[PDB]
Amino acid sequence: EWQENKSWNAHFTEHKSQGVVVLWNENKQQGFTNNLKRANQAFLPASTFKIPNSLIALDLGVVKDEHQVFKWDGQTRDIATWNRDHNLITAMKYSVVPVYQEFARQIGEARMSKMLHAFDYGNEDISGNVDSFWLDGGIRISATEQISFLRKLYHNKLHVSERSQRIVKQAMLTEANGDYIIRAKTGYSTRIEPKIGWWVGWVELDDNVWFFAMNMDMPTSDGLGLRQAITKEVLKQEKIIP
Amino acid sequence: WQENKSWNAHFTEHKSQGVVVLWNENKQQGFTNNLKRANQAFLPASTFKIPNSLIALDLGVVKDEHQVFKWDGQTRDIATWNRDHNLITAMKYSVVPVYQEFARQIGEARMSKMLHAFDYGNEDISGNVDSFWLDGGIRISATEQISFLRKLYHNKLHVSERSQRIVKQAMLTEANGDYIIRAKTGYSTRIEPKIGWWVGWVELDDNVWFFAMNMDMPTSDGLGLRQAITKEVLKQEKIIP
Ligand SMILES: *C(=O)N1C[C@H](NOS(=O)(=O)O)CC[C@H]1C(=O)NNC(C)=O
Ligand SMILES: *C(=O)N1C[C@H](NOS(=O)(=O)O)CC[C@H]1C(=O)NNC(C)=O
Ligand SMILES: [Cl-]
Ligand SMILES: [Co+2]
Ligand SMILES: [Co+2]
Ligand SMILES: [Co+2]
Ligand SMILES: [Co+2]
Ligand SMILES: [Co+2]
Ligand SMILES: [Co+2]
Repeated sequence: EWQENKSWNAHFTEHKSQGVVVLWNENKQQGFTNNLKRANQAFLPASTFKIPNSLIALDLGVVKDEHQVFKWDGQTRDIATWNRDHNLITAMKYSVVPVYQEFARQIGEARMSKMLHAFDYGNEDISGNVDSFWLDGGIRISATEQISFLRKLYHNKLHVSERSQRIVKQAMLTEANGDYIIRAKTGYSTRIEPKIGWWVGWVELDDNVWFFAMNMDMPTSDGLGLRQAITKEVLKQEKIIP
Repeated sequence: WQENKSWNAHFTEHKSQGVVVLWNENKQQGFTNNLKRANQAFLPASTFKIPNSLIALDLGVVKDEHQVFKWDGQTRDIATWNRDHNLITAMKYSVVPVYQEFARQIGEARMSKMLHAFDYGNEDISGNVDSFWLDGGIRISATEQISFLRKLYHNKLHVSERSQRIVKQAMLTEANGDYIIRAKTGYSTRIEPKIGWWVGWVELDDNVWFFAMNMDMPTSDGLGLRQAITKEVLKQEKIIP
């Protein structure tokens, strides 16, 4: 169940932006969003797919652990932080697509599909290239479906080892201080219209957890910081964070 | 351990005495402002919550980081203690009575065996089974803390990998786009000298720096200096911005 709260639209409008934030209060089992229809609109996950891809790679032993080093392939790419060696922690942090494309190739289509059905991940459709389907293939997931997935991960309820789930949650770590912890992943779907930015994850408090999933129209990269900025304004409006 | 006395400026600054120890994991090199004090062994006090958590999890005394340990209804001086807690919050607010109950359930024999496996300090649990790390015979130095923490970091202690991952989760203190700090504070008051502790590590993209500091702490007023002085050292060494 999602209650609509259109007052959050002011934070989009303020920033000349259009999109949706979806929040889920774990203790109360209640959801909230500014736009019910867009909350259920499915889009390409793009880099947010690094969450399930990580889980599958670890569960299958494609990735041994979070210290294993994936050597740069020597190809210079546009994002400078990609042109160096990575481990799982840094490949998540810097959203290093070619590292995850190598995982996908090794996982292979059969296991990939089986896993995404186990996860109930969006439309469970991996059609397209095994190495890019989540960037330009047939898979789609909505913000509310992201939340349903993330809740399973939070509770170690996905059909992969507990260990895999704990390592991915570690790798998702974004921010922590004395008030909250955020575990999350950004994304930016550019290859297929509409261009959209994602931020999905959760906020751990002492006594509750708030799951979130947002997406917004993103015609250029110059708005990418608004993913987190708008989300955090919403969280502050709702007194989830100071 | 190389000595770097220039870090004394940060203690002098704040009218303070103590020691910071750093270990550069990639280079396998350590640095401290005071070699003697780096190796002086003190009561661990609340820093004992690290091994105590590991042992409680490995033995199933704590099932997971969500299990709730209900307040025993006794009002204590630290308000945050007077409420239900889980492992995460018990660590955050350094809730001694929760960890005293763990220690009773663990028991003397298993606690001793585990502290030998960990090579923890002088491996001596003499005193009350639920207070020996506050006012019994156990002693650990800043350099011994680092040896212990390295083993934890690398999942090399003799408890399950899962126990180690959980405790490192529960140690999470600060994270941002520059670093992650996993650490535990302490304040040893019950038996002189009164000293504050901070032990842990800083994770970077490409290295880890382990730390352990202790300082004289005649009152609770100066407790913020544990982190503040450590961070001045880290900043001077270009480990954090
Ligand atoms: C993920 O959506 N990626 C990889 C990288 N992610 O950064 S994000 O997590 O801050 O959004 C850059 C955007 C996106 C991607 O690969 N974009 N380009 C292509 C050709 O798909
Ligand atoms: C730990 O050394 N404790 C518990 C609590 N710790 O907070 S800290 O981690 O900021 O240091 C307060 C101090 C200390 C302790 O229990 N002190 N007093 C007594 C009577 O044991
Ligand atoms: Cl963590
Ligand atoms: Co606003
Ligand atoms: Co299905
Ligand atoms: Co749970
Ligand atoms: Co200074
Ligand atoms: Co012995
Ligand atoms: Co001995």
